[PDB]
Amino acid sequence: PATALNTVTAYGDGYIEVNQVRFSHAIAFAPEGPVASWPVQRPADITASLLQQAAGLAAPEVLLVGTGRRQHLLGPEQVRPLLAMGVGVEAMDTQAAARTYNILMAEGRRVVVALLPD
Repeated sequence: PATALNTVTAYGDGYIEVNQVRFSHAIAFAPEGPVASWPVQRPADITASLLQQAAGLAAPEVLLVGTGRRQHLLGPEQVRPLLAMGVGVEAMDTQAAARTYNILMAEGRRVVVALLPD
């Protein structure tokens, strides 16, 4: 029916609050579904394999990637498979990723977000 959507509630130094619950480990999620844990810890150990599993939960317009405190450029070997699927990815510091997610979500776009906290 009218399923409630996942919403980034607050952002903090060292945490993202989703649906009023704090997370201090990396997570990934779409508007619908659970807020899943994402096996990453440094923008350095981010792999296309990891990006696809995050996006792999529901085909999505954009995969937002929060690389933590500051933006971290993702390379061709990270991002190509996804484009190979017409999925566009955007890396940016985490507080912006979270905030950009709420927006893309509010205007009803098919969006997934992956975030490394702190």
